Amino acid sequence: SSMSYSWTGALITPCGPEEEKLPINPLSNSLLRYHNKVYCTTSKSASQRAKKVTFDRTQVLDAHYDSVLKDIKLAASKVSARLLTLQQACQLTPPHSARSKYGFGAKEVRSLSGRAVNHIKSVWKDLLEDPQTPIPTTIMAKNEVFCVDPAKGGKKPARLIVYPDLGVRVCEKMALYDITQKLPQAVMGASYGFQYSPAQRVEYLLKAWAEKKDPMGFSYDTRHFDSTVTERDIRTEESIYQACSLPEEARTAIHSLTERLYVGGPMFNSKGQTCGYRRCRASGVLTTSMGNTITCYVKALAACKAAGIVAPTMLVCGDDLIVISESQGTEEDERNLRAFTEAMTRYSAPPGDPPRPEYDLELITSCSSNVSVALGPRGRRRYYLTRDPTTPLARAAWETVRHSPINSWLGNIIQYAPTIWVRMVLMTHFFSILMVQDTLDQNLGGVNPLDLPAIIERLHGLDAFSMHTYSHHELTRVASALRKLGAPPLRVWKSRARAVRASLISRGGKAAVCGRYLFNWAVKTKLKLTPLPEA
RNA sequence: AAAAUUU
RNA sequence: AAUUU
Ligand SMILES: O=c1ccn([C@@H]2O[C@H](COP(=O)(O)OP(=O)(O)O)[C@@H](O)[C@H]2O)c(=O)[nH]1
Ligand SMILES: [Cl-]
Ligand SMILES: [Mn+2]
Ligand SMILES: [Mn+2]
Ligand SMILES: [Mn+2]
Repeated sequence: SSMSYSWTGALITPCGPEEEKLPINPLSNSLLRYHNKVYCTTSKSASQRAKKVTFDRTQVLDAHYDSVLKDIKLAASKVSARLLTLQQACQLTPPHSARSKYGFGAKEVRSLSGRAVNHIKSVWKDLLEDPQTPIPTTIMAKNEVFCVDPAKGGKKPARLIVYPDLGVRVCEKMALYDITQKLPQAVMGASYGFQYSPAQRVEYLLKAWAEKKDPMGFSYDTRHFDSTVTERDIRTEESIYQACSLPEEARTAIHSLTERLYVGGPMFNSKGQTCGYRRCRASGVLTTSMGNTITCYVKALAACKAAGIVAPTMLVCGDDLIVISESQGTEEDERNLRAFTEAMTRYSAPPGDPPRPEYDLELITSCSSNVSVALGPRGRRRYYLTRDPTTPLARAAWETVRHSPINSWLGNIIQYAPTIWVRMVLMTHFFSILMVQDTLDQNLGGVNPLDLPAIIERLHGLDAFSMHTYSHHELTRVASALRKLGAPPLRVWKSRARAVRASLISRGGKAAVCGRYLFNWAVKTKLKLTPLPEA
């Protein structure tokens, strides 16, 4: 019945023009050679994304959906949730949040400038008084960097972002923020994935696996999830929110937001033209993450029940999930997963790639990552989290006038410190760069290069400095990703590391600690690395 | 654009 | 600031 979008035919315009790489990338031209493969999704491509996400939905539910939905409300009603003062909501606005059409921005909101505060009052008033007038939204293309993949057609089209004015964003927070803090955890218990560290994800997955007599695992992701969310789904989202204890004022605000913003509305391009109208999720509203996660969880747990998945243990994160079950034999497991997929398709959550049962934990990817294993210092197995390095390395080579990638290097160094690709490739390059700039002291994104050993120890354990015998998959994928981006192969990084190491060590102080801990993989006669006072 | 995690 | 959805 319902179309996800309709389109005036107006363009989707740039929200301030999007930069190009330059003829020389001085920071990353020793990391990799193939800069032609590293691109940023543009608003030109937004047209192409639109064609792909505009489609007719035909939700069809059943006793399994209905039953799960029920149970989910009996959970919701254990939650009491309060309004947020206009001022508290203002304060949660991010520092660079896109300015309001009504002549103020985030500095003002966050500083409680009085003009902003009045306007926000008036907006919230209008929410309370008017429960139907569609609220206008701006549509825009997201800019993100990837490596071209000629297998999957060259360049991905830009994702679509659709969001209301800043005044409305604050009001959303007033009504719903507290819910976002309580509801998901309440409804989903241990399945609520955003509650966990990568280390907890990893132990959760291993505990789930260990608990089964004979475990089977799989993952699912919905294609264009936001466009698959139905008017009805959203209303059902509302109905889940209202199940909690609420100020009568929240309810009205919520109901109003739901009907005027969340189920749909007109879309305007950055130049003010009418662009289209929308009858699905606007990714950009405060409820995007909580909505996606909850809704995905309803459908999935219904679909498990439809398909006979035995003793399922879920982990949900937006439209991304993993179920670890008791295998019923491969012949049946295959059948049930076809069933799972049919059910999810009937609920309007169709998959990108149809899923497949797996019986080895390394072969399950979700949220662009997976668990792997290597051997630690004493020879014991150590499971950790990793991913294809393609995108991180691509992003590591995104240098423009407005943007430096050094922060990305650090970000990935920390989050993925135990990975063979961070330790051999990013660390080496990162350190090599700063030593030469002579800016080890320098703080980046408020972190200090010379703290890393500590920071890494606090986060991944001391084993992250002694891991070896990485898996075939992991070696294969890293080798292959470096080849793809024209980077030196690992043998070369072994050399560069050893140089960086000696150079770091000669400098003494915290530098030599970094040299000694971070790069012990590089040397033939290892060292006796001991815990670090700080972590 | 929003949230979560990391810091 | 980083990453993810
Ligand atoms: O930068 C992002 C990426 C994803 N999402 C939301 O998370 C959903 C699932 O993300 P995925 O990575 O699976 O992309 P999609 O399924 O939309 O193609 C999207 O549809 C969005 O609604 C978002 O709000 N912002
Ligand atoms: Cl060990
Ligand atoms: Mn998806
Ligand atoms: Mn209502
Ligand atoms: Mn996804």
